[PDB]
Amino acid sequence: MLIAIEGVDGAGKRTLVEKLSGAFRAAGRSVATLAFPRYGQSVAADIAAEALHGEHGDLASSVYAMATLFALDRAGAVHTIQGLCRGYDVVILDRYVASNAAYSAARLHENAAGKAAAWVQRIEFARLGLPKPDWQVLLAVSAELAGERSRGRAQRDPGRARDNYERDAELQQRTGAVYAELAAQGWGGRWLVVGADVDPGRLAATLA
Amino acid sequence: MLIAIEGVDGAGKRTLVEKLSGAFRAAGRSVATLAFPRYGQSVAADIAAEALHGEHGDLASSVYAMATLFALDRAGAVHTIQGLCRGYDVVILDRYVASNAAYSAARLHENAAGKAAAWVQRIEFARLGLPKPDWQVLLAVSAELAGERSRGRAQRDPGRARDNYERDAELQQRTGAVYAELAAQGWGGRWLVVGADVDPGRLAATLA
Ligand SMILES: Cc1cn([C@H]2C[C@H](O)[C@@H](COP(=O)(O)OP(=O)(O)O)O2)c(=O)[nH]c1=O
Ligand SMILES: Cc1cn([C@H]2C[C@H](O)[C@@H](COP(=O)(O)OP(=O)(O)O)O2)c(=O)[nH]c1=O
Ligand SMILES: [Mg+2]
Ligand SMILES: [Mg+2]
Repeated sequence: MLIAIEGVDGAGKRTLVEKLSGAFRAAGRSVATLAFPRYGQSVAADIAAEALHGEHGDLASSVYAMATLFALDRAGAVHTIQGLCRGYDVVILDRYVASNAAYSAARLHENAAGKAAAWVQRIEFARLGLPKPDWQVLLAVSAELAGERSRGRAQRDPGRARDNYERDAELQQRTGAVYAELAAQGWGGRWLVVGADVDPGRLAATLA
Repeated sequence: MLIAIEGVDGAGKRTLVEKLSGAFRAAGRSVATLAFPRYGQSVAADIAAEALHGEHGDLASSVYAMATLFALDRAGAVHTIQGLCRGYDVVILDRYVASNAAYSAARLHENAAGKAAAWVQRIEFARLGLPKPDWQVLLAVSAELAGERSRGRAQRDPGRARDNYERDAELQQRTGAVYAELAAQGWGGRWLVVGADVDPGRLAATLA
């Protein structure tokens, strides 16, 4: 079973992945996890992050260039994802294809039924062959709270300074809205919308 | 021995690669060839070409995004290039790293001592580990003649319509100028500047 955890920056995805993995293991299922971007394992991922931190000229100014880099990162992980799914009962991803649809649409002020989301579908699922997730869990959080979390992280960790997207409050808001739309239409597969107070035990029961 | 053939669009590079390979083989040396972009073998290469033909939103509008895609294409060919060099006496490339420096600098109206060329050096040779060529041969041709060749190709081949770069006469001119500068400074290694009337036999003798 392939599960992807989605949400804006500072929504609490990493923590949910930890809690969910614990819940699945408590139920006797083997679990494997993978997070995108795969910094260090993909040149595309590293360049993307660096661009969001002010490097690489005009790269970050292009919505499709950034989306392409994240897609190329996932493209290189197809084998890994396929291998993990045939080796573990559950594979949980911290961000997946929907992140690209949500952020790209939001940067262009488009909705989930727009051009960017459709492009992501065509490129990542059809062309690159990335498997569609059995479940996509949207960790919906107030834009204000998520932004506060991102800022707090930068304050206590010199290695966690915010990037161009995280510093854009309006972008984060629009991204949360597109995510809600993607979930409602079942973009890429079935979705579940949860809050910061979701019970890991029952969530795992719903997914497993 | 690693040799890269460089020059603007329609300079006659493909033909020179053929003639040069023939000359080397006539001298008893084994020869292998590779052309960049590696269309069909790299998702990055294909997306780059498609972007230059009007697809993928705002991707082509970013100079660094395009350069990154071509660099990612070559990155995936490192093993191949290394394998070919230890298996053949001569390895000839139709375009290599210098193409990225020349076109990127030209799109930004920079010279060979500019920011873009230095970025290409840092990213492709140092970071990605691409081997520096023993020789880089610049097939210098009049901007007018090269442009005429590109146009003629599109006229007789429906599968060879010109792209965004080829349609930009001024860009092609500036690119030729940056190439001349790169050769004069020995950017990335030793260069040889030849014309359309260069003798394949003697050129091979100089290189081999
Ligand atoms: C994985 C992914 C991330 N992004 C965005 C969301 C984030 O702002 C940013 C990087 O992802 P994120 O997981 O936030 O990484 P970091 O720890 O570096 O903050 O890029 C996309 O636009 N598309 C994608 O496919
Ligand atoms: C290989 C390469 C090409 N280019 C440019 C030169 C050409 O205009 C274009 C594509 O290369 P080209 O060899 O002309 O391919 P095609 O047969 O599709 O015309 O992109 C770069 O800017 N950087 C690179 O590294
Ligand atoms: Mg982030
Ligand atoms: Mg061309």
